[PDB]
Amino acid sequence: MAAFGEAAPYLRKSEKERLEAQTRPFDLKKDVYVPDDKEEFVKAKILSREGGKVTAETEHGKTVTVKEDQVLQQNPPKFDKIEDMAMLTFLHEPAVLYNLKERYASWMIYTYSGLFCVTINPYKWLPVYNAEVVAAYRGKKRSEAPPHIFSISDNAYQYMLTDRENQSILITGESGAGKTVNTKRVIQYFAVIAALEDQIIQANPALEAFGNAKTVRNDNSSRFGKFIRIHFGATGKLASADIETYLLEKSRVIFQLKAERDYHIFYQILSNKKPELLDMLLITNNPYDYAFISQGETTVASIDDAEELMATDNAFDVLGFTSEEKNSMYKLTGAIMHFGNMKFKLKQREEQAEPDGTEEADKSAYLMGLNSADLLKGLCHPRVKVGNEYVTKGQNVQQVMYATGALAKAVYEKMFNWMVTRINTTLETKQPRQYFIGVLDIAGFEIFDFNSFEQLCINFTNEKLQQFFNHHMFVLEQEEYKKEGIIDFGMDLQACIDLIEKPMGIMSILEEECMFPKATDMTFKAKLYDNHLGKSNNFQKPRNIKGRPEAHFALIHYAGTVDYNIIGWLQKNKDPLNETVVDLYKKSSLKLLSNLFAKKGSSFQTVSALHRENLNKLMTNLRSTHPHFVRCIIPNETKSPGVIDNPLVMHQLRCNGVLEGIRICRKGFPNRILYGDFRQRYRILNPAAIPEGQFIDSRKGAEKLLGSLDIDHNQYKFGHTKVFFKAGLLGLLEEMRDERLS
Repeated sequence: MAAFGEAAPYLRKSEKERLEAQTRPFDLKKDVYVPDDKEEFVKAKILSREGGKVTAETEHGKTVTVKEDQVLQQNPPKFDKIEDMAMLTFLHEPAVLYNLKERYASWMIYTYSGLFCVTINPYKWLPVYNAEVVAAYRGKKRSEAPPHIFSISDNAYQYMLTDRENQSILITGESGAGKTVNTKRVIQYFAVIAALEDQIIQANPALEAFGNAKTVRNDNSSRFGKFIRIHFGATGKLASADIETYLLEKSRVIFQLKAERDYHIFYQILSNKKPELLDMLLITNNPYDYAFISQGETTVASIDDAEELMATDNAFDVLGFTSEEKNSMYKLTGAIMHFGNMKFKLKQREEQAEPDGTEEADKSAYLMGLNSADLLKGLCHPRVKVGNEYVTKGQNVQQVMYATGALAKAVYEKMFNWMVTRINTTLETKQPRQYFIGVLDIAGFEIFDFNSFEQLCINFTNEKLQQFFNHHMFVLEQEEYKKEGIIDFGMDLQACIDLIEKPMGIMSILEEECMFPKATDMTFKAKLYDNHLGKSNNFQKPRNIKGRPEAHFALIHYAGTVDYNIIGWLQKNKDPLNETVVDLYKKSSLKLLSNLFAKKGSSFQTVSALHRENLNKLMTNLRSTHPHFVRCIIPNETKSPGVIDNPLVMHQLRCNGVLEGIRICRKGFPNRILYGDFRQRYRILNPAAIPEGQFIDSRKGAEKLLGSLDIDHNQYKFGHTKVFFKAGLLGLLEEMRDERLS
């Protein structure tokens, strides 16, 4: 209830709408949720029952009969527009969809979903998210207060003060869904409860240009992860902040799908916004011309390349660095551009690929600062150290193309991590930094028609994050159930990670598949079918519906059956770091001298391997903290009023992992009702001859109730402070109460 503190009347939701919503006529014995084909879930009344086929009639109008297995049970109106979706007793997937769109009808932005804080995105002015309601959530807990990320930010600040532990906040959401507004909203609150906002808001647009590419859904789709630690003092005083970004996608730099784009910086220099870079970097003004920028899409609607450069020259004109590095970063990007155009023609009667067309790598060697001939000799003949004395190997045209892609993706990710440290030099102030309450952002677990290894690099990452959620829910639910005296849920996800992380798993089979002499992608699919078809329950053959182009294997993740396309994984998996060219990178007079300054994988380290190590390092960074999840979704394509398209919310219900934490709590008892709360409301179900009165102790006052409800012992579990019930009983507490209220 959001009175007492000057907040908006919808966030109250009491004495005007809730007390009349707890009595509206919705006969659940004749009202169900029917599955639509377009909305996919919508409320319907039923005229009469027939058994398996029920004659449904929805609010939009169809008199057809629908199978009983297709329709689902409908939530009561007393739990319609439910506040905490763990308190609801009929917790279907339309129990989040329909409740989210009708809480959107009252424009309830935030919503408790158990540990999740689900956030729809309407667009208006918000009186609630400013100072006088910071006064209405300072110290206010989860249960009594209405939903708010200043409330869970003050819970993270609360256990930050009390538990003496690094608290963390893992925002899951995509760009364009107000994600910059979401992160600004998170970091706005810590300065208020303190007694570098403009550096975060200034630091973001160049970050958006170096690391936020285009997937099919999002025209500024996130690829990497953010991790903004707002460092504190000893007793909760805001000290500083640092960022350390994870999982910048290498294959995104090199290999671009035609419905996808690269990172924006190359397109900015290809834009004619600044001509001095075009004279400076020897660029032919054309994205179609370059081999890196022609495998994908040149440009799409709703984005402008000169606006992207307008972001980067604003962030580059003023920040902590000097003016020469503004030239240097562009030197490295246009230095990446001239790599791939080199032919590397095979010698006659040999295998060693000699560049004879040496005009474009000459332009590269002018752009970097490397020598012209030494770069070509180093790419052509990599010299390695054996025992004491160096020997050279040859190469063929294929391995030198993987070298000239691998050095580019490596120098781009190390340049971007370097830039994260350079922004970190600005963002860090000399206050004593202790016990961060840092907030991570990451790309969403995204399911396209072209799930590739790029998509696997998103999917297994968010898979492991969801694995941290399942254990983290299980320890808390275990804590309340051991307080009350009443298989792990992470195992429900573990098998999929068992299919992906463990050796003789799909990432491992993809890694070792490269090592063979003549192993193509068809041989790789033949090997996956050899090792896992029927051997593991997750792995299954891909059904193709509705004319997908091609699907090669399917993994039933927590979002369900997700196909994949093998073709081209062996080319994009490789990262052979050519060592002598890294030596020439050290020798060149540029930033790179500072950038690129039992062994493992000198010639065979793959994108899957560094994904595995960076994800494990993010995990051991995250297992040392304490999470507080935030979800954030876009309404539809238009920044719009209430025209929310239910396929998008039903898809991001499963892609954010919200429906998982919805269904994990259902396997225990989610119906968490207090004894006197069971007597003030549901003693009406089957009372004695005397009304309530408060003359029996509420544990025995509910034992008097359950001793006459005709409910068996296996349905409920009795405790000490509360009593719990299985999902599917607090609608049974009203079907006979409406017989009492008939």
